[PDB]
Amino acid sequence: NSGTLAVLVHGAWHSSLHWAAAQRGLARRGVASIAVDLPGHGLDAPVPSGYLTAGQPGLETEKSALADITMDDLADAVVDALAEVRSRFARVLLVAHSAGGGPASLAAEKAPELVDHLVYLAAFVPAARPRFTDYINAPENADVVALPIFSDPANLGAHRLNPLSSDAIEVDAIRRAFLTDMPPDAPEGWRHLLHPDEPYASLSAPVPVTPRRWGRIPRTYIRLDGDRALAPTTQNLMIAEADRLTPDNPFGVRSLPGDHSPMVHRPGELADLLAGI
Amino acid sequence: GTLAVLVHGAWHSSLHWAAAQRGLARRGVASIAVDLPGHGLDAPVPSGYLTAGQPGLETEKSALADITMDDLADAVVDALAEVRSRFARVLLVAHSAGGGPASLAAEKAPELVDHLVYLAAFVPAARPRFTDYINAPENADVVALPIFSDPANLGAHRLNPLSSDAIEVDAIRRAFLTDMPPDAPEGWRHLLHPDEPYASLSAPVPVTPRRWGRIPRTYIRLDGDRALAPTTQNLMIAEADRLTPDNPFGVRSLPGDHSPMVHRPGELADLLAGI
Repeated sequence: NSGTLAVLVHGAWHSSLHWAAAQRGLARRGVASIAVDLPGHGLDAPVPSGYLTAGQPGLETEKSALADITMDDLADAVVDALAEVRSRFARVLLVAHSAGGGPASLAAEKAPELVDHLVYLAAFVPAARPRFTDYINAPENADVVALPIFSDPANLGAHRLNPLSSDAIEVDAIRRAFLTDMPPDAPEGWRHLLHPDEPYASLSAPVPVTPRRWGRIPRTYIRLDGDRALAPTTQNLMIAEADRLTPDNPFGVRSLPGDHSPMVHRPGELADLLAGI
Repeated sequence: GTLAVLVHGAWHSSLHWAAAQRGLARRGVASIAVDLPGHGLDAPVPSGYLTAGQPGLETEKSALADITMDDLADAVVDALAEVRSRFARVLLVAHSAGGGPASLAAEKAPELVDHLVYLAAFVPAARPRFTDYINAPENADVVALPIFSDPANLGAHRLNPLSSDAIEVDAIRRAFLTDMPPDAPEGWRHLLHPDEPYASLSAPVPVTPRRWGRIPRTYIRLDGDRALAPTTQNLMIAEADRLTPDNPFGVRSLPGDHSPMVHRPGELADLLAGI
């Protein structure tokens, strides 16, 4: 693991900060790691003009500043990060979580030489269906906790969530979807560490990958069996459908118990898993 | 085989190092960022912090009231102990109030640090409390932070970047992010934490010249700092060097504001990689 680097790509509404504890776990095994902040996430992220204002005026109608972000912009940010570290490490592992699988996969398609192994952590695999919504709305995913995404995401230019809502039922839906295994008396800092706007392209734009570029990279899926945001059945569906398109290079399959956020609630064993890939 | 362990400052978290971490990887320097107790995803919020009008924010006792300076330092030691056998060279980089816990951690376990970097950070060698330097005459020129009154009774030094008073919010911006472009996004406002543990700025940090004082160390002064005066940074350097005449500070510099890992992450990473 002396020359292995894990490039971590966060999921929708999250950022690089959610990987922090898992990065500590990886270092404990001598695995260096960096976390990419996709456009619209991290310290650079915007918020709607009323998101931090009492009453939250205009939140349901204001157009998002992320409306013009394309799927290629998200992938090219991953390509840029992979390109900056390629000459420094012999083995580069691309680790994507949830919606990050789109941009990570397209980056591996654009530049397969920059990626030595793909790791999908309950993430979107665009091999068989190019849009994440193609799986989110599939019958296998009907039993997940329905996220309170704002109506008409195409017009806002983003899939909008409101963890700062005064509606405790609304906030509790986000809580149960992402952080199901959270202790009953846990701190509430996570509420203002999420970003409200996820670019429309992230969940709704097609991600075209081919079996002769993306499909030849060694890859592993990590299924989260207690996932209430993306059903384990949907995760198995993505593994089976993608494998049928690359029969000579099938998915490696690992498994963890618990909710959609093992980097938060199981960072130690997630790092141990990643170091074993 | 070099690992940089990054300790954030007050009201911040590991998140703010992200751009500098990517810059360090460019140069082949691995890095992790520690989240001190009460920061990051572990951070609590007052019950009214996210409520319209923020009721009770001025009086509610903090959940961080019982965190001691030893708790903050022991978290740094625990992080340093996990990576010691995996890297030949461990750089402990502290920013601002992070210098307190990082220095006490280095004093508790000197074999876990090969070099200390103080990035406009508190150096407790000559004065054990950060307020000994914050309230020094050399620091009178900083942008006054709108910290809530009576931090001892609250159990925290409280900041309110979510305040409806634009002047209050702008004072936080002018102190930490003076060089912010004119039309920058607002995300930074909700990525700060309101409560900094009372011990962070007020508790004494005891280090000795034969433990902490023997570790190679560097200070990175920020010349356009409006949160911690550059004069205060030079004073900390000089006063600390008198107590360790055999091991004086290495002194480097960066222009710009108090947040170089936000506004100058490239040159900051070039500096750290060259240490």
